[PDB]
Amino acid sequence: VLFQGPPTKKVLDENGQSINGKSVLPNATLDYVAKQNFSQYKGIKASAEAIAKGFAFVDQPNEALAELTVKSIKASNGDDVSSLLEMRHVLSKDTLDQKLQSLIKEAGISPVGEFYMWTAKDPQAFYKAYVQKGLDITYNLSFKVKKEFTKGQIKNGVAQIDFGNGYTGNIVVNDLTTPEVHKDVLDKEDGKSINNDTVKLGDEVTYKLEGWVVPANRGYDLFEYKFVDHLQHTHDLYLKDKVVAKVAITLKDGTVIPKGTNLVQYTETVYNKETGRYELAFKADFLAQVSRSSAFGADDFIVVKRIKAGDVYNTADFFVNGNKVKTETVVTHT
Repeated sequence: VLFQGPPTKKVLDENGQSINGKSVLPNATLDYVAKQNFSQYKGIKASAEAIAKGFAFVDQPNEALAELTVKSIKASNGDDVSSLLEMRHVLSKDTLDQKLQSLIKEAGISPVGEFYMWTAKDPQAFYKAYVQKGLDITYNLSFKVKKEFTKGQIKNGVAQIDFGNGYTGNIVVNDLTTPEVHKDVLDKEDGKSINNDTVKLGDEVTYKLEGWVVPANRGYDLFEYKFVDHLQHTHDLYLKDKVVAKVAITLKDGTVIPKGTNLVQYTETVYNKETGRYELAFKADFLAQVSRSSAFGADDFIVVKRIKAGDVYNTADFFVNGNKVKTETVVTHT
C-alpha cells in the first residue's frame, strides 16, 4: 500500500474534546477512542495467504491503568463487530500461544508489558465484510486508574497487524495529580504557627486549611472544592471564617480574580455547633466558570476561641471532584 493507515488513539473529556497531555484525578475514568484503519485497503486483491494471517488490534496501557471497560467496537458503516473479534488480555506476550507470538514478532510489534488484543475470529469473512471494503473499526475503551498509581504519566498506545504487517500508532498521555492539603494552627492569620504550644484559656486561635491548587492544563472542570473540619467544639468555640484565593484565578470569559481576593461570595459555610462539623464549600456554578487553563485554589482560616482546658486537636478533610484527602492533625494545650 502506498499510503499507510497506522492506528490512532485519542483521549476525550465528557464533551468529546481531546484532553491529550492534560492532568486528571485519582478517581478519573480515561475515555479513549482508538481506531483500527482499513480504508487504505479498499478494493485490494490480497492473496489467500495474506488474508490468512488475519487482523489484530493491540492496546497497550502503561502500569497506571486498571480495569478496562469496552464500551463498543464499531465499524465505520455502523456495524457492531465486537462478536467477530476475539478479546485477549495477557500479562505478557509470553502467555500467548506460539502462533500469535510469532505473528506479533514478525510484524515488528513488541509490547513491553500487559496488553489487550482483538483478533478477527474468521479472517476471510472479516476481510470480505470490513477490510476489503475499507471500513475502519473504532474501539471505545475506558479505564480506571490504579489506586497505587499516585503520580506520573498515564499512557496508552495502539498497534495493528494487517495481513502480518505491523503498524504502531500514537501514545496518548495524561498526568495523574493526587490532591494534597495541609492544616496549621496559628495565633492569627498571617501570624506564627503555635502547633504543640500552650494556648491561654479565652485566647483566640486560627486554623489554617491550605487547599490544594488545582493546576492549569487539566482535562476536567471543577464541580466540588470543599473543606470539612471537625472542630473539638467542647474546647473550641467557632467564631468565624475567612476564605482567600491562593493563586490568581482566570475565568472562562477572561476575568482575573487576583491572588488574595476574599472568595466568600462564591462559597457557603455551615457550622453545626452540636457536632463540631464545619464545612466550607465552593459553589458549583462558580467552579464551572474557572478556565481549564487556570490554576485554582483557596486557603480557609477558621477562627475559634479556647473555652476549655485540655488537649485540643484539629483535623480537616478536603474534597475535590469527589476525591477525599485529609490534613495533618494539629494540637494545642490549655
